[PDB]
Amino acid sequence: HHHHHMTKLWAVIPAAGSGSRFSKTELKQYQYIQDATVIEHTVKRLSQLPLTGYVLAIGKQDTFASTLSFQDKHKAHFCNGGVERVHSVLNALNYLSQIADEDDWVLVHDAARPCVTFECLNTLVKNAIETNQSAILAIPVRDTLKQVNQEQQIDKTVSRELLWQAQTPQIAKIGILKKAIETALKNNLTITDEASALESIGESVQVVMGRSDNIKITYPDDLELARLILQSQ
Amino acid sequence: TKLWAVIPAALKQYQYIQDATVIEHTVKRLSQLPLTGYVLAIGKQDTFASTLSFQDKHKAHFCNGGVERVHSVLNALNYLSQIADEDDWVLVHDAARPCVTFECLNTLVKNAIETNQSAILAIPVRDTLKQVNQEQQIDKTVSRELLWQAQTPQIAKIGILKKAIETALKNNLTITDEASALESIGESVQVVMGRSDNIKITYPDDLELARLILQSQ
Repeated sequence: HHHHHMTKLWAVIPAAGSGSRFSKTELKQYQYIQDATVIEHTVKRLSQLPLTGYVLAIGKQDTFASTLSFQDKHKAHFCNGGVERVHSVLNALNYLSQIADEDDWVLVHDAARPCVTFECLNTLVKNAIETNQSAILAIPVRDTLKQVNQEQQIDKTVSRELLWQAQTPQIAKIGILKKAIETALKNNLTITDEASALESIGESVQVVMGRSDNIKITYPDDLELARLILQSQ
Repeated sequence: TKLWAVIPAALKQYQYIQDATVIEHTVKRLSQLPLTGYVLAIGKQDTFASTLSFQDKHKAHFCNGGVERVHSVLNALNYLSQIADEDDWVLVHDAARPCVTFECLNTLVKNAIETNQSAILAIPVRDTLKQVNQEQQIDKTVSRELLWQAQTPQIAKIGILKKAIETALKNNLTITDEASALESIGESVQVVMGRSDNIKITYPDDLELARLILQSQ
């Protein structure tokens, strides 16, 4: 039986790569916004949900994350990440499988998205739990899409009809998502987000409207903009 | 060679970001270029655009907009054709993109002049794309390979872009942006790196985000 009244929520924050403290480029999730790292902000935001626990899948050489003063640290778990994000997610799901029920829900969320709103989190969770189906935050594509060649010239316009930009969190039941990722990897599929793995095994995934301000800190000015967004929230 | 701007404006553009409307912010940002003039294509019943204090008013022009954005642009190009040379450059820019940076504008203009060819600001697609049905269920993931999100300005010579739009419309070709009209007549269009924060204000909450972007810059 997979449809239950009693529900538990878990969060997973996946990293990619070794996370060595001696790399020349700083990881965006460990840059500071005021007095805490981006990932501390992200954990604090997700912790506004009724989480039973959260799992950070961190690089094998990352000795930094476990030392941080996370919100609700008593709910914090740490496991080994993988080469790619999907591998880190699978590791965390294998970890969760031994401390949680397969029919518990897990929210997989980008470490570098600290500005996702509590309202959006609530709607996503509410939607998934009620429909008993997986869901993601996403927003419609608003820009005209162009296919561009190696010489930076436009080849042609590409239709944007019915296209959405996926955001995170992406929420699904632990056992279902773990099986989706295992199967997709075993079929040598290219997996980008959890939804793409669920889609590969015929699981329905519902889109819940995200926000433009649910930015993934990537570019140089994104740190400051995220600071301003968090301050406005 | 002179530089002109066209803003199809026929509404989020009359929404406020602090003490000015979105379109005023956009005009002020574009006005940092050495423009000879800029043209706002407005609705025939629009008396509001006349109650705005636009940066560099002496260079402001107003013409009738059209049904669709491409018609507003074509109208503005026909207007510009009577005050400018056909080989002058025109930047067509969304009224609802007030956060485009001066650096990006300068790079776009420079690229166009050096290559002697049309160009647009654009950024690579970084998010995973989903095809979504009317019931908000995902159908499938769509490859983002070689895909860029077109932004504005989109820059071309007045005569060439006018002809392109004119050719596409007499031939019933689907047109979206200026790049798509130039595509219809085989003109090459180069992409110039834009910015993720060159947002096109679409939803009410985008006004707040645009406010913060302008401040974050």
